[PDB]
This record gives sequence, structure tokens and C-alpha cells, in this order.
Amino acid sequence: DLADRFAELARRYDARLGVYVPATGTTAAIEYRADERFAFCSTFKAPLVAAVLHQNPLTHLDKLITYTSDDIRSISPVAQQHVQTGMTIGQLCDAAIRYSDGTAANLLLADLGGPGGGTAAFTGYLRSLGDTVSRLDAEEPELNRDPPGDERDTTTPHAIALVLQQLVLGNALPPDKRALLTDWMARNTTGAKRIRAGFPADWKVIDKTGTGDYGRANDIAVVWSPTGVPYVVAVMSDRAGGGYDAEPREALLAEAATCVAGVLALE
Repeated sequence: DLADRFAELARRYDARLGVYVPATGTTAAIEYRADERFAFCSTFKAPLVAAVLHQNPLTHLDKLITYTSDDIRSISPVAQQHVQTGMTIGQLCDAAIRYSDGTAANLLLADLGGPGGGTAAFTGYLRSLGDTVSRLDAEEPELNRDPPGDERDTTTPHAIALVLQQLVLGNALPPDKRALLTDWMARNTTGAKRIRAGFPADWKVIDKTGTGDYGRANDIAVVWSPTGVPYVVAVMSDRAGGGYDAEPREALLAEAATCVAGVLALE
């Protein structure tokens, strides 16, 4: 019935929905269009921070990065206040996740280095976690704006959910690096109307949002039951039939999350 409930919800919002919740010891995987491609949009910033943590000792977080006004070409709530001061790698990770700061993300991509301003290095990191699906080809803001047919800058709910599983619940990062990523996602400022709005207040939610053209609205989360049982939740959406300026619908993600929460709850 639950694939039917997701299909009804998507029809009612005039959208395409994708959902993946990985299996646990006690729960089946939840999958709806889970192997269909969707744009990352800013959801890639969570694994990008993991890539920078993975590659470097934690002393690297104190490295100062300077930049100029020419580096601000995407929504950058933190980096546009620090053009004259610069920002540390740690401050950039914080901004990339908690404020979805595009300049911060582009500077972290450059910190990974190599062809395409770091986009190849980012993609290679996802390949190292066994993700052969996802790809990042463009920096901010172009990666939000590919037409629906373009595989560039896309992932699948399945792929990104298993990446996030590995990073937050698995062994991809040592505990100190894992704790930094977890905390930044836990204090994200952008996600109140998405997966967070679909889970009861006694569930902890950590997340990273994404938003873009063609009605794209995404959220990737790790949630903790009131008794400390964790689950990964990936919800992706777009509205290819509404044009490049279709309105993203945050509440569709909240409603899909409500359905997920209904199946995961155990009173």
C-alpha cells in the first residue's frame, strides 16, 4: 500500500517523488523510485564535508582559506560576510552543511583539488564508498540547474541513502570525523519544513537539504527513534513538467517523511 501512498501523494503535489530508507535488523527497506536519478542539488555538501574530513587530519580544519568577491557566484549566507577575513576549512564545512553555503562548497571542492575544480575528486570519494551511480560534474550554482534529462550532477535515493548510512552509522569515518559531520547536520538551519516536519518531536533528526530548478526539493537525513534506533531517510522530488521555474514543494518531503515515520514507529 505504501508505494501506492507515495504515488498518490506525488500525484496530488504534481511531482515525482523518490524515497529510500535502508533496511535495518528489524525493518525492511522502504523504496519508491529509489533507483531513479534525481539532481543532488546541495545534498552533495554532506558527503563533500566527509571527503574533506577523510582525506586530512583534523588539524586541517584550522587552515585559513582566503577568497575574493569573484568566488561568490551562488547563495553563500556565511562566505559573503568573510571576503576580507577568509574562513577556515572547519568554518567552511560548517557553512556548507548548516547554511547550504555554495561558496563554502566550491572552496571545499578546490581543497580536494584536481580536474573540474574538485568535482572529480568528490565523485572519486563516492566511488571509494562503493557508489558507482552518483556523479558531480559542475560546481555551485550550475549543479542545481541541469535539465531533467542530464545525468550530470545526479544521484539516486538508494545511492545517497547508502552513502549517508556509511558516513553516519557505518565505518567510513573514524569516530572524531564522524562526530563533526553528525553535529553539523544536527544543527542544520535549512531543514525545518522537510523530513524534520514529518517526524514526531521526540525523534532526533540530522539532515542536509537541496533545492533547485524544475521544482527540485531534496532532504537526506539520519533519524533516531525516541529509544535511540537510527534510520537513514532520503527523499527527493522534482516537477519536470512545471518548467525550469516550477515551485519546489518542501511539504511533499514532510508528508513523505510522515508516511515513513508511520512504518518505522514501534510504540
